[PDB]
Amino acid sequence: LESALIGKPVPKFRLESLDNPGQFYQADVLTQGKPVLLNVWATWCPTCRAEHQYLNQLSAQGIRVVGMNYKDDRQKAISWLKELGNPYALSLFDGDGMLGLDLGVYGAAETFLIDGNGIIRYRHAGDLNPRVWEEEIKPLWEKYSKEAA
Repeated sequence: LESALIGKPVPKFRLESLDNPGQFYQADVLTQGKPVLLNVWATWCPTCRAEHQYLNQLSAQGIRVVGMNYKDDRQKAISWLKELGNPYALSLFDGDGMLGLDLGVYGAAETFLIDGNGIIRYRHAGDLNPRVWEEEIKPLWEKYSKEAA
């Protein structure tokens, strides 16, 4: 559904890396100077596995994706990435769902488009498929990719 975060900066946070125990990241990691997709997922989310293959494809095309493991189990999450492939430039462990709370997600299966300056530009509640990418996100991704080049 709608998001009140459109046009606003990413919420402050300090989360641990999923595959790098003890390494912590903050909102600055989402200000890469280039647009980035923030994908919320979990091993218990059916739509998440479905869309995973498509994420691998976009990632292989240069689309920068940051993964946010939501209220999940690190081992299952890591095992999941080792089996299906890892498309994420970085993986954050939102074990308590605190970042998810500030982001206002309705659950797993959610993607946010963030511009080079860390501003949330779009929120898609649902699985990411070619239709959604083509018609709804791609046009924005291209705009902010150019307005950063």
